[PDB]
This record gives sequence, C-alpha cells and structure tokens, in this order.
Amino acid sequence: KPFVPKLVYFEPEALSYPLGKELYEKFTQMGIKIRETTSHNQVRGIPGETELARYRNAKSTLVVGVRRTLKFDSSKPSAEYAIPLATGCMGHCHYCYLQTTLGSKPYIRVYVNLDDIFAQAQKYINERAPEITRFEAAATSDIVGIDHLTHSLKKAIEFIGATDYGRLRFVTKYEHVDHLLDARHNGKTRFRFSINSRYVINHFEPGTSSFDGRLAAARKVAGAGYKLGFVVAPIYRHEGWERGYFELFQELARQLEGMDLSDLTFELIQHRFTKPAKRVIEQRYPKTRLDLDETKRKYKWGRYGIGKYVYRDEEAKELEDTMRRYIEQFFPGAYVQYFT
Ligand SMILES: C[Se@@+](CC[C@H](N)C(=O)O)C[C@H]1O[C@@H](n2cnc3c(N)ncnc32)[C@H](O)[C@@H]1O
Ligand code: SF4
Repeated sequence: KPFVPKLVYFEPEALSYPLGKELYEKFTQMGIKIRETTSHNQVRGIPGETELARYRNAKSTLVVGVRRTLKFDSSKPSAEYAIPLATGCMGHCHYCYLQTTLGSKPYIRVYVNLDDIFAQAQKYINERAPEITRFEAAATSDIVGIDHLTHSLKKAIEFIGATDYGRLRFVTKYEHVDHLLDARHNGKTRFRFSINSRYVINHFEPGTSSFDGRLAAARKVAGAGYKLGFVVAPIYRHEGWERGYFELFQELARQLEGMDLSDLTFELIQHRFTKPAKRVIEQRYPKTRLDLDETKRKYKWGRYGIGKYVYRDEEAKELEDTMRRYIEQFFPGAYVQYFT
C-alpha cells in the first residue's frame, strides 16, 4: 500500500549526491523503468495519449533532481518558511489546490542536495534568532507519504531537533509513518494529519489512507513523543455538513481517548478554488460531486498572482463558529491556531 513509482526520472547531477546514488541503486535493483531528464521542471515522454492519461501516469512518476532555488517561499499562516524537500503527490484529492498553483507539476519530485537545503534552513534560523522560526515541509507535497522511499523528512526532523531556535511541521493524509517513530525529533516537530467529514473523505479523497489509517498513525506518532495536531480542511458545506463535522470530532475524540491532549492543536481551512479550477477538475475527475459554483462565492483578489473563491463572510463565520464549538466540546484545552 505504500507509494512506489512505476516510472523514475533522474537529473544527471542528482547521481552526484548520496540520495540520488541510493535511489538509482534502489530502483535499478527493483527493475523499475528509469529515464534521464535535464531539468526536474521539464520532464518529457510521460506515457498517455489523452490529457487524463498523462495526468494519471504522472501521478505514478517519481523525479529525482537537485534543488537550485534555495530561496525559501513564505508559508503563512502555517510557518515562516516552506522547507523544500519534495513537490507533488500520489494522491487524487478532487479539490487539491496544488493542481492550479503556479508552476505545479503532476509528478512527484524529490530533492537530493539535503546539505544545501538544511544549510539554507540554518541561515534563516540564524537571521531571526533568538525568535523561533517554523518550517512547513508539506506545503506543495505529501512529504510523509513519499518519505519511506528517501527518509529525507526523517533527516530534516533530526536536523531541526538539533537546532535551538528551529521548529518543523507537516501534515499528511497517509499512514506510512513507521520509519519516523524512532527519529530524534527532540520535541521540535509538529506531526499533523488532515481530517474531514465522512462525506468529503469518501467522495473527494481517493488514493489516500482511510480515516482509521490516519488516526492509527496519529496514535503512533503521539506515543513516539511527537507534538500532535490536526488540520480540518477543506471545510466543505455539503448537504448535512453540520452533523457530518459534529460526528467527525465525536469520532476523533473517541479514537484519541486516554491520550494526553493538553498540547493538541487544530487548524481550520475552508474550501477554496481558483478561476481555472473548474476546467482542470472536470477534465481530471469527470464524475466528481465537487461544487465549484463561483456565483454563490466571494472572490478574494490576488496580490502578485490570481485570487481565489471562498465562502461568503456569513457562511465562513458560520463554519468557523460551528467548528470552534465542536472543538470546545470534545477537546477542551486544545488550541485552534487559525481559521482561514
Ligand atoms: C496542499 Se495539502 C498538502 C499536505 C498533504 N498532502 C495533505 O493533504 O494533508 C495542505 C492542506 O490543504 C488542504 N487543501 C487542499 N486543497 C484545498 C482546497 N482546495 N481548499 C481548502 N483546503 C485544501 C488539504 O486537505 C490539506 O489539509
Ligand atoms: S493528499 Fe494533499 S497534496 Fe495529495 S492530492 Fe490530496 S490534498 Fe493534494
């Protein structure tokens, strides 16, 4: 069940680094089809005659390259910066906002020059010290779901664990966390899981681990000493959402009863979509129940790029207040970091 690619691309320069050498040896030993590419941002010859075929095949394709853009993007409100360990995901969440993010690729991409990346991370920490600097490792990927192949996240966790003023955080929809349990995190990593109503998970989250799988992993990471959190997103106003999300928090509390939840955190993100989302999503998921009706939404204009549609102010406030009530009921003391 853990992700294994059916096609792997390598940058020639990637083989000069330990991870690239290790991955090349791994996949050749497995007999998997391996190709060369000049740049990880320009991958040619992904099989498929239709757009849907090429998209689906890309989702089973791994690309191993070198990170050359060492300037870290901002990752607010989650963290100060996004640490770039990987990009892309094997999941097929119908609503995934990465689909329409500028310059996003459907294939999974891992970076091998971890010395350069952690060194730059340390520079950002030093620049802000003694203030705390948080890094988001899953801003443009499901870093946890991919990590059993590389252990790049494990190395990042222990790198941050050794720092005085550095903190790490990431969120996942995958249960494959066994290799991370003995990591020397030193209490400086927030391990989060994306959760949602039964409606949203069943209809819009194929190719990910089940709710029970995510919670089993949540119990594992909490027992291993990680700081635990949840991300309720996308908060989606489906038919019967009020009761749907009520039963989510009720079941979440039931599956976490007995554990210490004094330092538990919640993050809330309402469903959002961009102008090109409808054409992209309808092409990739023709039978989706996802409502992308812009006429009943509020548009927030972009700054340097394009904007996004979110629920109207009164609908958004209704979602926020209701979610805060459920968290207050089932998890008293737990901290809601934000609603957006
Ligand atoms: C980009 Se997701 C990367 C991390 C990992 N692969 C994961 O799924 O947890 C980060 C979060 O954002 C949510 N999310 C994704 N799309 C949307 C969206 N369109 N509207 C509102 N929220 C959206 C997802 O449910 C995640 O909780
Ligand atoms: S698991 Fe996360 S990154 Fe992957 S498709 Fe779903 S929302 Fe997107």
